[PDB]
Amino acid sequence: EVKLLLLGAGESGKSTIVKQMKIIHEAGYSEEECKQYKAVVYSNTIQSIIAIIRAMGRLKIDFGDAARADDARQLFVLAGAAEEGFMTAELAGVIKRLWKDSGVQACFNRSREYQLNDSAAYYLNDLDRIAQPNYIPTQQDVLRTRVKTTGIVETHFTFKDLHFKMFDVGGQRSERKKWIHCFEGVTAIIFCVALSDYDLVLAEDEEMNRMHESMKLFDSICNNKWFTDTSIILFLNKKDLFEEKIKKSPLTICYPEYAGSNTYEEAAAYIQCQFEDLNKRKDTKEIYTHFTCATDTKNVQFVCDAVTDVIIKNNL
Ligand SMILES: Nc1nc2c(ncn2[C@@H]2O[C@H](COP(=O)(O)OP(=O)(O)OP(O)(O)=S)[C@@H](O)[C@H]2O)c(=O)[nH]1
Ligand SMILES: [Mg+2]
Repeated sequence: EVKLLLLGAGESGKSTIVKQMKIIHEAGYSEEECKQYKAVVYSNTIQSIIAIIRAMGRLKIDFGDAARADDARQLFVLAGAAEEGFMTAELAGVIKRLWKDSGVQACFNRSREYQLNDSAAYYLNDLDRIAQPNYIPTQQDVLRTRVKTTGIVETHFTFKDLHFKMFDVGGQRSERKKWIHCFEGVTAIIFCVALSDYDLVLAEDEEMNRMHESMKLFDSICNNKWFTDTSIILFLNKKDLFEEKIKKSPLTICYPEYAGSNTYEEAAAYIQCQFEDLNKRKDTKEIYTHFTCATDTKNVQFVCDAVTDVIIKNNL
């Protein structure tokens, strides 16, 4: 019996790690299970293009082509279907024309100035596939869905002759009061951090830098004496998004004193050191840090294989 608890701020990747355990250890999502995520995929897609369209109003960005204004009108006329798990060719055409517009793209590339699902581009770039008749979400489509977690999710799987119970909680501010309900009998905490959060602000609070929020939570959890004997695993997640972002968005937005280059290795290491330095007991408390892409099954499989070996050695 091994109890794993996933913790971290909102949208850090916790529930995506959960989905990966099903894919890796329990043979993935069945066809009926994938069909259940169809409405979620469509809902995320519609919400993402709408979120960009909303931002254009706030940021005063015009459509590149004036013909798009009528498409934008038709979007809201037809959007109701997607929410119910249906995607007509007509709605798909509207979204596709909107997504390709240079004004919409300009707004998309300023997404740090508002709140946009990380999977927006993933779904929007794949419209021809997901709009097809009898579309059934792939494992990756399922991995890419976003639903804010409320309450506590408990999942089971077997791995290396061990029976794992994995607990997942919401990370947004409204849900943090529920974390304590999960504090008993924890073998290991997997604390997830979105590396790409460094230039974002909280959905709950536009004045709070997302990564500063994550640091405060990690500081709180890592140094809590209740967890002295609980293995602390740190997943620096969304490394794929971070790799792309670091090229174009200065890390100094988050850490004014960062003097390294705009490249993956130096910046990733610097963030790791920022979190690890929050550990007030470096000689007596180890943090097991891994860089992850939670949507990437192979990456998660090898990482969690390494993590599991640590957990076995240190708690068994
Ligand atoms: N590209 C990419 N997307 C990721 C990665 N990790 C998670 N995501 C995506 O980010 C979104 C949020 O991840 P999710 O697992 O729901 O966060 P959470 O920690 O559970 O969020 P919450 O329930 O506390 S609000 C999901 O759409 C998921 O597919 C990643 O490493 N790379
Ligand atoms: Mg979640």
